[PDB]
Amino acid sequence: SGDIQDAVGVQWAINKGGMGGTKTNFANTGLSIGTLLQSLESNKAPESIPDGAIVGIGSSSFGALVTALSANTKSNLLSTPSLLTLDNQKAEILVGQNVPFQTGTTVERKDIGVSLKVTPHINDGAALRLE
Amino acid sequence: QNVPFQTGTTVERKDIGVSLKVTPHINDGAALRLEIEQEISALLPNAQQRNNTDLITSKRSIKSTILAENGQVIVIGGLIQDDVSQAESKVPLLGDIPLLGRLFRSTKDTHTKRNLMVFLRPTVVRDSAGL
Amino acid sequence: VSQAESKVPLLGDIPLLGRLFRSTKDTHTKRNLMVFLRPTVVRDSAGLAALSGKKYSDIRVIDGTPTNANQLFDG
Amino acid sequence: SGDIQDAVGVQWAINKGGMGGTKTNFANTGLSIGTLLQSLESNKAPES
Repeated sequence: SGDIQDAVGVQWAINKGGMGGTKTNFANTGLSIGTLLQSLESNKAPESIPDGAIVGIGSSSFGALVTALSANTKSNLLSTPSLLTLDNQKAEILVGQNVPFQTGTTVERKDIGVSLKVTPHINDGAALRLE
Repeated sequence: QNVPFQTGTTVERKDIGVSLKVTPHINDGAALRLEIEQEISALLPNAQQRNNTDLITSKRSIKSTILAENGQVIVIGGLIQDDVSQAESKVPLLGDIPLLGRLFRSTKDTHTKRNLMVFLRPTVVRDSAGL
Repeated sequence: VSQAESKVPLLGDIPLLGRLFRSTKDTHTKRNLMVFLRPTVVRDSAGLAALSGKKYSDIRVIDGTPTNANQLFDG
Repeated sequence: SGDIQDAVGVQWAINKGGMGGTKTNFANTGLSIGTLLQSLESNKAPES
C-alpha cells in the first residue's frame, strides 16, 4: 500500500485601509486569514489552534501566509498461514484477538485476525480441489 | 483462568488459557488418525477500549484433523507474518535534498515479524512396559 | 489520484504568479494485493517427515538469529 | 515475535518577526511546535 498527499496554499492579507480588508481567505489547508486575525486575539489571551507547516511573511497587518504539508506513507504486509489436513475435514487457523460487538446492550464474541479455513477433496493423483 | 463475558447484563463463564482436545482413532499398527482442536488464548490489559474485557480467546486456534505416524515429529500449522511500514511528513521542497533532508522531514518506521509453528508428536503405547 | 484547488478566478490562471494565489491539495493512492496458494500432497510419512524437517530447520535458523541459544527436541 | 519502531523528527521554529511565525509544525511524533509555544504557557502555570 501507499499514498502521498501534497497540500500547498498561499494566502494574502492586504488590509490596506477601509472597513473590510482585502484578505484572500482560503479555508482549504488548515489555517486561514480569518482565524489568523482571530489568532491575533489568540496571541492576546489563548494562543490556540495551529495546523500545517506555516510560513508567515507579514508587516503585522500586511500579511502573506504560506501553508504546506506533504504526507507520504508506504506499507508492505505479508502473511503465510499454512496447515495440514485430510480431505473433507474442515481445518482452521485463527490468529489474533477476540472482541465483543453490540447486537443491541446484548453483545457477542467475534474473532479478529489472520484466518484460514481449507476443505480439500483429493483425487488419487494430481489436481486437488480446494474450498 | 475462567472469565465472565457479557451476552447482554446476562454474563456467562468461559475458559481462557492453553488448551488441547485430542480424539484419536487407532489402527492395529502404524498411521494413527488424530482430530486435534488445540488453542492458546490470553487476556489483554494493554489495549482496552470503551468496553469490556478484550479477551484474546483465540490467539492460536487450530482445529484440524491429521493422520500421523507413531514416532514422527510432524508439523500441523504455521504462520509467518512480516511487515514493514513507514510514514513521512516534510516540507515538500526541503525534505527532498539529500544533504539537509533529515533536518526537515519527520519519519516513522515500523518493522514486525511473527513466526509461528504448531508441531505434534504421537506415541502409541499398548503394553504397560512402554507406559 | 485526486486534486482540489481554490483560487481567485482571475489571478490563479496566470502561469507566472498562479502559485501565489491558488490553494491545491493532491492525493495519490495505490493498493496492490495478491492472494496466492500452494498445495502439497503428502500420502506417505516420508514426505511429511521431509516437510517437518524443512520447517523445523527454518524455525531453528530463526532461533539462530538476552536471546541465547535455543534448544532442539527429541526429533 | 518481534517488532521495531523508529520515530525521528526535526522541527523548526524560526519566529523571525511579523504576525505569524515561520514554524514547521509536524504533528507526527508526540510533541509539536504549536504545543511547544503553548508549553511556554505551560511552563508559566501547569508544565504539562
